[PDB]
Amino acid sequence: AASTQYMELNQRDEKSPFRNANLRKAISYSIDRKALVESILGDGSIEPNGLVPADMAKDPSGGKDFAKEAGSQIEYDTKKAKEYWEKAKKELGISTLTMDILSSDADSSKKTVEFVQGSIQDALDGVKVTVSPVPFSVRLDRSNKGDFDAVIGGWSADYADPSSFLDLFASDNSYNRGRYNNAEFDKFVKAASSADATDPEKRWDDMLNAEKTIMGDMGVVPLFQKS
Ligand code: NA
Repeated sequence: AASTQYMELNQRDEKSPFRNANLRKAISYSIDRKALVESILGDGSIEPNGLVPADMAKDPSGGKDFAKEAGSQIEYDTKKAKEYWEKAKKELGISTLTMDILSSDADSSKKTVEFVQGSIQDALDGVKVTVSPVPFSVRLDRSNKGDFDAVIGGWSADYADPSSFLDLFASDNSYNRGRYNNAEFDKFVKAASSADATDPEKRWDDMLNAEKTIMGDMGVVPLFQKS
């Protein structure tokens, strides 16, 4: 029953600013997840280790948690947010960014999106962020068709397997709304999900590598876990 709430970034277009890993990292660095969960939400949500929830899956040989083994590459640091945005500006050849965050119009979702919008906008000089809270069928439709810059959503695990989360971000998965496309991520996540993944220790290592890959280039921006 563990869930991760995350923000997908639209990477569909070759020239999308969100295809720049330093921008995706600058966005993640600008959000104080501790404040979000403790002051804004206060509803049992916790800081996200990464994409796959903590305290959900155990190593197939010993008793080790997937999230602990993977480690965390999620940090809050606005000095780093600024530095990474400077790098992104140079790489992308841009001076400015205006981005919309599509979200649920649910009460907690509105408070989350407001906090995320303020955090990014405030930290990054030259970035303006708007928000579009909408009902479920609209969010779903726009997410599929790529009518968004960022979109907040999440995933809940029917069974406690890390691939339930990781499979979503394969380049060819329909749940990959931002069309994240990392060849190594695909390599790892498919190697795990294959019918020819009959060695559980290799499968575990493939899934760990998938988590570390998507967190390493911040292909999606996890916001919190609610387990
Ligand atoms: Na700004």
